[PDB]
Amino acid sequence: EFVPPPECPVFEPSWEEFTDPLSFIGRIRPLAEKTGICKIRPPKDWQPPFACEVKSFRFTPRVQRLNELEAMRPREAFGFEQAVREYTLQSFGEMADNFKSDYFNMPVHMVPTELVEKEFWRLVSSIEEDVIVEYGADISSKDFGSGFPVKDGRRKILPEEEEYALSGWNLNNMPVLEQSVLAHINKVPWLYVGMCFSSFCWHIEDHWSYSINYLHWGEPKTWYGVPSHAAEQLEEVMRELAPELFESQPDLLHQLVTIMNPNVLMEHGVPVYRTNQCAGEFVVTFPRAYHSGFNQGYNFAEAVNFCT
Ligand SMILES: O=C(O)c1ccnc2cc([C@@H](OCC3CCC(F)(F)CC3)c3ccccc3Cl)[nH]c12
Ligand SMILES: [Mn+2]
Repeated sequence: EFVPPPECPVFEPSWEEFTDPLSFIGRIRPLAEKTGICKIRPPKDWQPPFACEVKSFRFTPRVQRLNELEAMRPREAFGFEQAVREYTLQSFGEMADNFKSDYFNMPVHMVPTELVEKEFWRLVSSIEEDVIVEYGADISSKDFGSGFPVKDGRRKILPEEEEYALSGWNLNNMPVLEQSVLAHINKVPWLYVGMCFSSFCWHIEDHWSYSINYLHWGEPKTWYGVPSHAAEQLEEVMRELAPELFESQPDLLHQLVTIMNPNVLMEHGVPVYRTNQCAGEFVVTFPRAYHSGFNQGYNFAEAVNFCT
């Protein structure tokens, strides 16, 4: 069965340390950059309201066949394996909980995180079982608003919520402009509505950028991370073991479909760290830190790349 990687570092900054995100990330860097990813729990009283326009929030999630790589005799009428469905936030969550509770035959919050993890990686490599889920991924915060309150005049902000619209940990307030000469001669957060087994495969950010990720609410998001000093070793393991049909593809295109069990990387000398990102917690990925993961259940996340 799947062997869980060691836990990545978790930081619980004081109110004084929480005053500056870039300053705090710079101070934890000597440890966190050696693990690729880290988790940051804000102070207990720091609780931002959910500011998405929930009434009109509608989306068509992408279909994810967990064993699509392992399944590579073509199936009859391949390409039409799933009917397309549009959801609201409510109807997607009702579908999400029904799937997980039917799959494990128990209430969604009673399923151990270790069990969903072991089942996810078994299904990914299983040919005898075709599990298909949906992921509301890469939803632009410009469509229905950010999960954080923002002072843009498009939605009401209560006085007790103004501190969160101005907070440096509001992902809409992270610095995103990279310095360059072209910037003298010449990005918003993305949203992720997850369900059980919805996943994102191994990748690094464009320009080897940092990324910060916040889980607004819902069941945990399980992460795996690799430190940047082992980036070449992971890419070598990919070249050796990933499907040879995709071997010559550029990294940007390869990264779309590169799922790999973390135990395979660990067996080949790649250090891997895990964490369960719970509601209200941050996850920071450092430059060129390969990361991947899946969702334990119905949740809502927001992510953006930032510059230092
Ligand atoms: O789902 C999450 O919580 C989550 C957390 C952290 N990182 C990611 C990345 C993604 C998606 O990739 C978006 C692009 C953006 C442009 C890029 F940065 F150049 C590459 C990645 C994706 C990647 C493969 C398979 C499914 C999905 Cl949805 N989801 C993430
Ligand atoms: Mn990412």
